[PDB]
Amino acid sequence: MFISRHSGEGKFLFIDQRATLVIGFLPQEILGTSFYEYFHNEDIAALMESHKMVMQVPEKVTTQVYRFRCKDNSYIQLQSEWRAFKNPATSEIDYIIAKNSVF
Repeated sequence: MFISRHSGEGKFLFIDQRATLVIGFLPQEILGTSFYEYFHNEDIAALMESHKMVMQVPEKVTTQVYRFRCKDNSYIQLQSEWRAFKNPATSEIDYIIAKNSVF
């Protein structure tokens, strides 16, 4: 229910106009931080494995349902579809698109 985009390493580059209502953070508060700053302790290891897959394969990866820490330090449940796009001249990731469904 909201889109974000990230660097290859997970740094937030963009959140859409719907994100702040869901997660609390304004763009200026979250852009430039890693997605690893927000995952719940019990989900982060599995999410790192999803991120490793996204970096290696040029297909969509769907995460488990995980908990994401909002600005008020409570958690919401999300499920994300991630996909990375590589520059064909350098093999570096331009960005990862994230479709973040909210429960």
